[PDB]
Amino acid sequence: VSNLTVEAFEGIGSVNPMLFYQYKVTGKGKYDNVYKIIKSARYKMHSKNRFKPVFIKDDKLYTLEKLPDIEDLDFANINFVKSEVLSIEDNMSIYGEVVEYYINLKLKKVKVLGKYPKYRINYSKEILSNTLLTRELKDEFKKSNKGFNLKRKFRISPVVNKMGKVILYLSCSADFSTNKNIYEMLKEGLEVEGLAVKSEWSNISGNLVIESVLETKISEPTSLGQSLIDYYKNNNQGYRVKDFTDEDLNANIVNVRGNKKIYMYIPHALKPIITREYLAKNDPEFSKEIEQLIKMNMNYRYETLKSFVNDIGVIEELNNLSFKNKYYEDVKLLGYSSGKIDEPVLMGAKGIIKNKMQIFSNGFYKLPEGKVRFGVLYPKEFDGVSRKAIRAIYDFSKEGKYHGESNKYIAEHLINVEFNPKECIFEGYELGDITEYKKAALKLNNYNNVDFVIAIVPNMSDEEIENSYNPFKKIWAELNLPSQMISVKTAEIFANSRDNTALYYLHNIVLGILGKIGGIPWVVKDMKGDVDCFVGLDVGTREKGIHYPACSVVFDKYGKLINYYKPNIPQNGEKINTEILQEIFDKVLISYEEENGAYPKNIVIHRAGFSREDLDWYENYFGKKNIKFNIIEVKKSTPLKIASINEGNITNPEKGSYILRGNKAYMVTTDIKENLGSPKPLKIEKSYGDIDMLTALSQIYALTQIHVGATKSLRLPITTGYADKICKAIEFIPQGRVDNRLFFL
Amino acid sequence: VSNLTVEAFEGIGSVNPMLFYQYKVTGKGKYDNVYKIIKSARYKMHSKNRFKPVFIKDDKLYTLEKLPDIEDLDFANINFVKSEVLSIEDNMSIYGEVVEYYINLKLKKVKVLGKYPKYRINYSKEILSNTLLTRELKDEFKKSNKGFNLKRKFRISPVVNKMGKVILYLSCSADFSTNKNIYEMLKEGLEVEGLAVKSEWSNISGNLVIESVLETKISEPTSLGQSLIDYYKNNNQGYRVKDFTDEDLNANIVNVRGNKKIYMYIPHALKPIITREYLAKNDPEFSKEIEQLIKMNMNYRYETLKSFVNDIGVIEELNNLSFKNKYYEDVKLLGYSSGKIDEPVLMGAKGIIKNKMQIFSNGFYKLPEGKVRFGVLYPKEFDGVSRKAIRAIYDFSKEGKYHGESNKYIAEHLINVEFNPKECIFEGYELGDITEYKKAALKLNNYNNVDFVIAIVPNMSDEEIENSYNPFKKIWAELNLPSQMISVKTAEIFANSRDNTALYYLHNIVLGILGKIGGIPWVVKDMKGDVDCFVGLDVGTREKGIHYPACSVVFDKYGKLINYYKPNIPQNGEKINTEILQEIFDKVLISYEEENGAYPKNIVIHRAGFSREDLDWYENYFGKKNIKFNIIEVKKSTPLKIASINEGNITNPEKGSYILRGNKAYMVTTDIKENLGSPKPLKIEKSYGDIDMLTALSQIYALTQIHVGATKSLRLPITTGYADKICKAIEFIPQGRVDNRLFFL
DNA sequence: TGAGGTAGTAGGTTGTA
DNA sequence: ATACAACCTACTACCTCG
DNA sequence: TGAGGTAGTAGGTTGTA
DNA sequence: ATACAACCTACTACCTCG
Ligand SMILES: [Mn+2]
Ligand SMILES: [Mn+2]
Ligand SMILES: [Mn+2]
Ligand SMILES: [Mn+2]
Repeated sequence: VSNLTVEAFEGIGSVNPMLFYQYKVTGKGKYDNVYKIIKSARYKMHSKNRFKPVFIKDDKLYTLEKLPDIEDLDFANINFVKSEVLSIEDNMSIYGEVVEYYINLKLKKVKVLGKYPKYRINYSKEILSNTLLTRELKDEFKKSNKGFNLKRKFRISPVVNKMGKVILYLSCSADFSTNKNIYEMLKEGLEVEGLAVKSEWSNISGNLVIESVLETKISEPTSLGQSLIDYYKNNNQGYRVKDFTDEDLNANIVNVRGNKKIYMYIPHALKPIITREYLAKNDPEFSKEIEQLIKMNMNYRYETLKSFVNDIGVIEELNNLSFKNKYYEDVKLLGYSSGKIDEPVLMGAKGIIKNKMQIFSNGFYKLPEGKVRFGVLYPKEFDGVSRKAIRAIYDFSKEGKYHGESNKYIAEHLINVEFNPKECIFEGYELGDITEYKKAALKLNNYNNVDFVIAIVPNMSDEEIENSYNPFKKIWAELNLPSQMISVKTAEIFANSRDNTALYYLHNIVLGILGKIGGIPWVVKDMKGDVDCFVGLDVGTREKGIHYPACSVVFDKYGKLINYYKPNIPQNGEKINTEILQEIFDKVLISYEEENGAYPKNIVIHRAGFSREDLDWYENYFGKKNIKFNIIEVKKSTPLKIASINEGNITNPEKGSYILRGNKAYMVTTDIKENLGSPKPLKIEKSYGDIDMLTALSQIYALTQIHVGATKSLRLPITTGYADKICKAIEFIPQGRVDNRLFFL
Repeated sequence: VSNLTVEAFEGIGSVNPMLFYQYKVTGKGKYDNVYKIIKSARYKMHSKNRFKPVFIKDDKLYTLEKLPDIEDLDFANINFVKSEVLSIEDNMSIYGEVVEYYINLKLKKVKVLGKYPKYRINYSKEILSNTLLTRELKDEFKKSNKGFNLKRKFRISPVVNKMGKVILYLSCSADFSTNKNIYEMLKEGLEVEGLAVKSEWSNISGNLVIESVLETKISEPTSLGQSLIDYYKNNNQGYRVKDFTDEDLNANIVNVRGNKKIYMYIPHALKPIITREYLAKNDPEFSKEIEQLIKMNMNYRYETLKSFVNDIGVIEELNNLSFKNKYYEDVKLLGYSSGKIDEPVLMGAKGIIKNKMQIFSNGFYKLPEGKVRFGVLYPKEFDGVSRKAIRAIYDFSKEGKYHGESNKYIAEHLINVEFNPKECIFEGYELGDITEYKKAALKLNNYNNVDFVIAIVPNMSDEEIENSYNPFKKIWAELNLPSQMISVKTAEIFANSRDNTALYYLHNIVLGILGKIGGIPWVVKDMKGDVDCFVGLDVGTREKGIHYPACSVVFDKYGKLINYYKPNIPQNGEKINTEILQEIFDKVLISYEEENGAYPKNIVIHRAGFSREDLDWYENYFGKKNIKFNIIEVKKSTPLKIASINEGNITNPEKGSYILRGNKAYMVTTDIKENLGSPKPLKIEKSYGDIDMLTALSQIYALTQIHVGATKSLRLPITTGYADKICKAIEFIPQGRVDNRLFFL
């Protein structure tokens, strides 16, 4: 079969134990906690010792050769203690830091083209490479002609076993930067009005946007009583303004909004942020050029990390440590266990389907009851476009028709739609002011001949005249009428296109219309393992000090939604309080009792991220009710990527392919072919449970393959995925009594 | 008439300009901002100069005699600059700080009983007095026999005019403290299990509760590797443990929960917090003894501040400055303007009412439509008590009956209640687990013969077997059935009492039942001034990092509710974002358009607290729609209190009595007689508007006198008051479509 | 949580820079 | 890191309401 | 916002103490 | 005051779907 591996390189040769020099930090300042200063003390005494290696075990610093203990620092009185030879088996992290330091020190000495420093080292886990390995396996710089710079960003994280052998886990990424700040942009005469900027001179994390470009020079005395050059010389920062020429002093003051007040910052400091939007807006030839370099399949990631490890070479400071240039043949040698999960078979109307595409030729599993009356808002410029769009939607849904042609892929009467254009309402709304949009939606609900809305909003792009999605969905949220919004572009593709691209869009629209009115298109034949209900959980942070309420979806064992609950109070942080947990799981058990007459004997809780809560509360609440339960953390953001092997040819893994060790497991949920990127697998780990992980992974991969919003599978299981979508549609909840209508989809 | 005054004393004699010594602070540390350190530098160099006066103008410190500039401080390099004589007219705040410093320095020198320091000075605006002036005008200490200490807390805030005369604004308050920490409590053998505590040795603001009392001595080496006495000697705090005897070292370690981890703190540090609960639980004779001393009418506040000013006496450091012992005869001499607002006449069913009590003999203004069917949950122990309670409620509401006796204060058919005990449901619920309460409420709504619930919850006091109010109101919130909850105590008073106290309780219950089903009991005849709709606004902070959503009520000009809106997203801080403002005022204008066919030509916005928002957004939004608007900040917490004068006899003012200067005005909204406390007036100020303040105060006092939840007036206007109650009932909003049913009441 | 007011305790948010 | 000033909030007593 | 995946950028929360 | 580590979120490109 196709064995699996991760982005890891076995180190030939082992790390011998080294002579360490142990240091001591005490809280000399007005504080006394060494733990609030210990990493900063490491950084300061590391940089002040010509970047010689400085380590951290819990309070004891370590160096590899002799450094004088420093009393010059105001906050930390670092002192020598002893010299010793620490064993590996108690100090895994320290020897890992040793290996990644010596990798950083070998990669500073590596030059490309004989002239240029290849890797930008800051002696950390991150190694920026100034040049990239291309698809054609040639080290070439990628700079735009507008100075935009692409850099291949590496994160090393080596692991040393108890014996001393080294396993180097790599992860490669891209980076956007530029060598041109606002000073060279105004020297080029470019307009920076309204750009977001990142001031390179301060570590202040925040989003700064330019207000204007003042006519005042940076050397002239400003509104603060002094010039900005004098302002930086007063702040012990005259070194930044020391090398300024007269032409540098002719610079225009660029005032910048800084989330509390208009700052006045000089343009030699402010590098413009390189968003993907910014690359697309300013150099779209370069921006579309690098989609083969940013999005990487497993073969090109293996080639990039192969070039990286060949750049490392032998490390003579660790007993001639040299890494292999190949991945592992199998992760059983790494301690993982691998496999492919069987595909979850689905049910439609008249039986099993061999993919998600056959269901419009088969019919949906659970119809809703009763007629649904379309009633559509449309912008007044886009009349015939909207009419042809709803014509295509009604042809697909009710009449089984496509372009006026009956089609063998589609059965008649998919949804019992009562839409007659002679009797329906096509309310037209002026694009413009927001209260006109809200009055337009209330004007559509001023009639009783509508049960569903297919309102045409303008595009979510095109920042001009105001979008209608948010006011429409807020009003239809208050009125409890479900609605499937369509952008103008999709309406124009329904009107104008003659290909099956409109068939794809119409598939996803009709699945949305079905899911919003309570229908269920397809269900699982048999879920694997002993389970009665799946419960999702997620708490998302929208902005600073914001937390989305702990939205929890509840599924049955066949995967259809039972109940979702949003607590009306916002909670403190992404740990859930026990009051909110009690309310959520009371809704869980009462909803499953309402649909099936008993408490569920087995719960699998998928928590999106960290299950930070009291496990004792869960033990209490499901021990007083005799419920076995499982908490399986589904985690999205993971730098680990999974590969495949067929006679050594590294390629992207199939959907449903996984790796497993103990109580954590990574699983590829989506089939992405080459020239589109790598599969970004989930991190799935069990914080508490008594089920084996093969069952929990089969359950999660089954809850990925039953996303009822699209003909293609969701990466997330729809437990955490639908919790995430309720967190996105957090202001769009239907006001009236909570149903199984998947409004958020 | 009865003139008005505030708690202010005119200073006989004026402050001459003084010779100031000006200092300079620079950011010597790793920061450079003087503004983040300037007050701490003032405090440090004030305490290090034997508490000689140290002032703050924006960055320039001032002293009154010569102090050597200090370089010993690590963070601030304070330096002498110059000696000068500053004028008062540019330095109001500095001479105010001078006057309050010399008041602190005179009051340190004042002894009571010839022996004891009367006032506990920390050289600030707060002056704790160790003794109290009693009701009988005798300076007597108030200590419990359990060591609980009552202290009369004074806040001085003198104001100097441009000429130099001093006006001393006083405010007196009470204080709870004790001289007995956990060490003397365990020496007395008292149980401290579960108490909240305030550790006196750290400035860390947080709520600490005791877990247990360990058998480990504080001198024995603890779980941290060292003893706690060694832990405090390592933290430069051996002075706190220096004077410990052997008996002090026999102390038991009292571990304490500290919101992240169990701290281990020694009992000589932890003073127990003196809540009013704690005084009531431990010394209820003392706790009920001091309700004449804490709650102060205006006469006793005038006597207490008279004793305070007589304790100040002459100040020879300010040209023999001496204060008067009397208030002002009128606040026109202070620059305010006073008066009493006319009482807003009300409408019932058959005409005007002369108070709120006549409406049950008159009938309500707006009935609801259709029968309301009571259906009641009751705890199973309290069957006949609940039956007699609902009997009294149904007798009052439908039959006009009281104790089986028709009464001239009550007209028949107050609410069209269809409650027949032979046909209704009395569902009984077991006191206990919370999901049983939720299943009990869903079991009551399993029938369709109920439109309103009068469920009997257990008491909100009595921490034992779990309360039912929160699960009941959450379930009836989801199901959109309004419900008037009644505690067991009020049910027992309905069952057992024969007096008119049950008539009072039944008044407020029937007003609640009317308000929850959409009825409006009484409305204003004519609101004063040009106004079409009142809009409330409030954003409350529940806990750390929590913000209640920006709940906004909308009233008409007659005061009945139109619409309330809760944005489903929680916002960042108690400033409202412009997105949320646009959504709120779109609901405002569309709701008033739905009820009256046009946009309102005049809006008076009552914002609870600070109108921190973009005034430019309001100018934009109501200039593009041709709406004059007013933002009148209604502010609750105010230390200022208002008095009255009748031949010098100071007494509490009537409700609707106000003082006014410019764009801020204080107004007494409630008539509180003597022996019950002082009226706590609103602070009402106009951040933007074009109405005179007499009109806005008449509007606010009219919106206090039409609270439809009680027979006695609300202190707040019900704009900010009902916004506050929706913030309290933030998880109790009815799920279904938002109506004018005042659910929160 | 009959309703509301006074009164404490604790704890935040925001401005003022 | 810091700190008062106005403002808030919650929780518990007490007290009263023809 | 047809739907979803990859990919960047920025920015938080929480633990680990 | 501090800082990385795993985790998140939002917003914009690109790309593809019988
Ligand atoms: Mn999330
Ligand atoms: Mn959708
Ligand atoms: Mn509030
Ligand atoms: Mn109530």
